[PDB]
Amino acid sequence: VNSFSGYLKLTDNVYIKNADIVEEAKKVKPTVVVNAANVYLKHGGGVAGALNKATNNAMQVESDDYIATNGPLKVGGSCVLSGHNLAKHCLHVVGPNVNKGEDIQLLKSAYENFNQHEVLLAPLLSAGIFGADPIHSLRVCVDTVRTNVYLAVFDKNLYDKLVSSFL
Ligand SMILES: Cc1c[nH]c2ncnc(NC[C@]3(O)CC[C@H](O)CC3)c12
Ligand SMILES: [Cl-]
Repeated sequence: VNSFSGYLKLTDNVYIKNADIVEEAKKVKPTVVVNAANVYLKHGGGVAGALNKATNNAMQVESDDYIATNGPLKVGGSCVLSGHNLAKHCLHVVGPNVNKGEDIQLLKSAYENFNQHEVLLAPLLSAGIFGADPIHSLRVCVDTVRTNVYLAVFDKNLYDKLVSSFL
């Protein structure tokens, strides 16, 4: 039993809710919140910009030190950093950004990072400003993640389309 509330159960392990991931994290304080990161951990917009804003830019400060030490992530890769005031940890995961020409096949590799964590709060990878089809992202999530994932979908209209089209 966990404290996630109001989710629709899609499969044995995948759950979904119309919610602002920032407000969800603040309420649940999950062990792991997933950020829709880029390889430079520049948290400018989309989910990343919103999460970072909620940390008063502390996520960005920590991220800049991480990059200065380690260099950029790989597309499809991840790193674990602090969750600041939102969660114990933040798993920064880089899905392919279609608006940069990146290979959508890397979306499965991106979701594989979730399997290193027993429970996660997460957005759909590569959705929104990363330009992928969210119906496709949800399908890859369900077919790749085996751990317990609670998906927050900000757009109510999109949430209804994902549910009604889910196979
Ligand atoms: C940007 C943002 C702020 N807070 C959030 N909380 C959860 N997801 C988010 N973004 C991606 C998406 O969920 C996928 C599909 C739709 O195009 C739009 C919403 C955000
Ligand atoms: Cl977005």
